[PDB]
Amino acid sequence: KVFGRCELAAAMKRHGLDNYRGYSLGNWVCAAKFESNFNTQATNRNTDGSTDYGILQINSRWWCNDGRTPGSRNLCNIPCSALLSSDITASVNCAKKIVSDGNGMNAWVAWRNRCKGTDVQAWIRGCRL
Ligand SMILES: [Cl-]
Ligand SMILES: [Cl-]
Ligand SMILES: [Cl-]
Ligand SMILES: [Cl-]
Ligand SMILES: [Cl-]
Ligand code: NA
Repeated sequence: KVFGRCELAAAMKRHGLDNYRGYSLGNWVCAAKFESNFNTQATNRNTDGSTDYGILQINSRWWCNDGRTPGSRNLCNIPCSALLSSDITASVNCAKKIVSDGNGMNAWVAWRNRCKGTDVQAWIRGCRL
């Protein structure tokens, strides 16, 4: 499913991402934009052989099991396929664990490079929330 901007903002808020670990809703929507273009079904292979899955491009090296990432962990205790659902619950739950890991949203390279320090509020402007 390809979410609308305000539609995703709303779903993220319902699942408790707004101001989660101090990251306003705009930061999350911005990350999703650059990670997946709001496409739940986005996948991308990393150089190291791991793969990134879903609207927030969660990496199989640490966070989910895909059965083909040597030496990896599954710290969210889920099959990576669950992260491709049109239901974002799994993705949000896993993101909460990631962003709590020590480095905050810097875990997402695209957030660091593209969202951090910018006018992230623009991402939720005009949304009924
Ligand atoms: Cl957009
Ligand atoms: Cl915001
Ligand atoms: Cl594996
Ligand atoms: Cl599994
Ligand atoms: Cl980047
Ligand atoms: Na894994």
